[PDB]
Amino acid sequence: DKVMVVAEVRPSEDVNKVLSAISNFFDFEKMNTRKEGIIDILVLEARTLKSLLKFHRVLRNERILDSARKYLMKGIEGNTIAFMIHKQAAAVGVLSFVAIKFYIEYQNPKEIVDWLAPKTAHGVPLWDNPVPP
Amino acid sequence: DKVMVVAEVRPSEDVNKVLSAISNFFDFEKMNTGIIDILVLEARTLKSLLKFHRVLRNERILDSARKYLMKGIEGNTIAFMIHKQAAAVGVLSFVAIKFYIEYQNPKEIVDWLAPKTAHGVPLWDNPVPPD
Repeated sequence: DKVMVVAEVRPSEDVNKVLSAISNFFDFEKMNTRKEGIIDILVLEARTLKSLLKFHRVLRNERILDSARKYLMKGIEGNTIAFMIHKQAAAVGVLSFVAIKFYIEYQNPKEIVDWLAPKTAHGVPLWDNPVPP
Repeated sequence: DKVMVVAEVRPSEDVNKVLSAISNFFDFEKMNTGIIDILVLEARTLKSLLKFHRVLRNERILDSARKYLMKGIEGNTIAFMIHKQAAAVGVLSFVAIKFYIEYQNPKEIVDWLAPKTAHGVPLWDNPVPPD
């Protein structure tokens, strides 16, 4: 029941700018770094979906719930949801789906899509569920 | 007549790492700066490419450089690119880092930087072209 974000850091990149871009939407708890040549790979993890509260908030402040529901629904596979957001956009405080990789381990994935990406009527959320248990 | 290097600096990149990348092969005399920054570095003397000149010989890639440099000639300019990440780690690999050289006799630049070779050895060793 954890979330994991993976992102690369090339030699011209500043590991702290990548982590800071991710912090905009993810309050990670753990971090290990791995390599694939001259490229570092960040694997960030958190145990609770609460770690995605800032993600929940941005989808609303940006008014892109419509778009987020399709990307998230499409990203469901089994008991996991996987999606990607634009890295540079993220670096400037903007969330845009498409890189920063997100992986969510949860039994009822659908409850996650509805929690942060509800259907909308004229931009207004048709419902506002609490963070899934 | 000048040497100019242009490189992008994305929000996730460190301008210092990109400047260091270029520093491995070029010594700028001045620099200028959507959500992406464009770094423009330039020099007025060809001595600014002495590091480049040294690396092609040390790593013994003269043949490869001549090919890329010669084809890079258009009119009185020479245009070519090198790999950003490779350059960030000190490696010179020809293609995001763009080189633009203005000079009235471009082939001289090429023969200075990348002499034709026979059996892996430079057939000539010209001095840096004037200016």
